[PDB]
Amino acid sequence: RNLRDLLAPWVPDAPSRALREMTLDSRVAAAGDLFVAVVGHQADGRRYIPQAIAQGVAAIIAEAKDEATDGEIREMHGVPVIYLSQLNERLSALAGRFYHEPSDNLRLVGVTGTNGKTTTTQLLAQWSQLLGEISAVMGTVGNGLLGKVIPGSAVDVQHELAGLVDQGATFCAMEVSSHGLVQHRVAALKFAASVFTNLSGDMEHYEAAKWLLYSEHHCGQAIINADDEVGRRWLAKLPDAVAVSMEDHINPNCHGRWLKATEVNYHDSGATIRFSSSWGDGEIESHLMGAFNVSNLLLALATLLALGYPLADLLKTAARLQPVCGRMEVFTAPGKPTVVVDYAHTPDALEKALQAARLHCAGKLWCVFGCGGDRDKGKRPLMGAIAEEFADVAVVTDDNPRTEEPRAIINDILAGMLDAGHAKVMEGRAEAVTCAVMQAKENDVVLVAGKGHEDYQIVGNQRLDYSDRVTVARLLGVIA
Ligand SMILES: c1cc(-c2noc(C3CCCCC3)n2)ccn1
Repeated sequence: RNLRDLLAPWVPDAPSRALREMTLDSRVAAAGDLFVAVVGHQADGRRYIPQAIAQGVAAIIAEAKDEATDGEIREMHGVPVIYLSQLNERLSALAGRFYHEPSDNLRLVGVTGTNGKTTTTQLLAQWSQLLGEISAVMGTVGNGLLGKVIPGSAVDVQHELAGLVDQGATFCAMEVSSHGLVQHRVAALKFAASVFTNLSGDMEHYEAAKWLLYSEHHCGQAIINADDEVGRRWLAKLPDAVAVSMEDHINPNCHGRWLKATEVNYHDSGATIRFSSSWGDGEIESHLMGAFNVSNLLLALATLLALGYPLADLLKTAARLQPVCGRMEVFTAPGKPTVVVDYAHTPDALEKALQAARLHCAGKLWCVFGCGGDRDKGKRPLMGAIAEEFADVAVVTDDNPRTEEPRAIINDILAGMLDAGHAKVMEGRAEAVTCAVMQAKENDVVLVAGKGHEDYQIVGNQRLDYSDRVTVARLLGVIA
């Protein structure tokens, strides 16, 4: 790592200087480091150049705006200070070159959209690893090789992807936030593929701004959900993009690449997905629950087919795809009710989780849930009303009551129902889960909402050992 080589594409006469790490933060800038002095909202890092220098950085690259000409080389206290115009726009490319272009040294798939990025990225990482990749994720749950995810600037993005390349990753599925894209945080990444899940003359400006942004990126293969109105508008303008549909939105007149679910059977342990595609037809046994997870899986499949992974190998490994832990996570047992563990802890998330569960439910849908104590009370009646409408049996119990009188929380929930008398109340969460699971019929579905992956019940100040997954697994005669 050398200032001269680093800047060779832009500043021909930059001085030779060994460089350790690249940092935007003058406070951690250490001996031998490259300090990058950027102007943001309020903040001007050029202010902290003297401090960086005094802490012994080998060199500084700085915003040229109002101070200098693009590629102007100064020298302060023996330290080279090189000025660049539009540093925020160019920071991805600078960090890419610094970290040896990590997106050129693995297959990077970007996933964008309002919902399904976490699931779609986890399915991409899992499926590619089943076919022999060493796969990683970068996103909301964190960064890391599959199974070792550790819970943000253009520099941090390149540095983290370099770290994954260093650990042997050959494939990375990356959640791309709308805000990340607009702030040029992935501006110089070589995406092998770009996946659109869904969105939500204003619409004219919004679209113009996004089209310009994406015209500037290396998107690779575009994989677009054609069931989304905005998805279709972009497929209209991208003849090489892959159309993915589970609601009959493939227009065969276009002769583009396509993949569509022809029929879906939502059953007690998953979904049987029959599909047709320009690669061939097939049937997948998904162990994931709900319509949105069919969409997410079909997007992962279309992407991997577009990248050249053979259909027969993808079909052969589909049954090993797993849910995101505690996200619509199914537990089934010989002649026991189907039980789904989901983290849903808001009115909207509860409604979606119940609507998803219902598709798989031939009998009665049960909803076991509560609301957190010493937190906003507003959601309590709203989650009551949702459980009453979208389930057949509401079991209201405790969920981290903390210092709040547990029954007061249950009262607030019941107050949102038309017929509170129809709700089952049971305190002890473990007892309420047992009550549902032991009373439910064989073709009933019990949704245990609010905790998902969390392994604790906060009663008072005590963080007690408790897992919904473990309680459910133990009651069904299976292993969490
Ligand atoms: C050339 C290419 C592009 C482009 N390619 O794909 C995308 C998006 C599609 C949805 C998935 C996210 C990327 N935009 C835009 C303008 N000019």
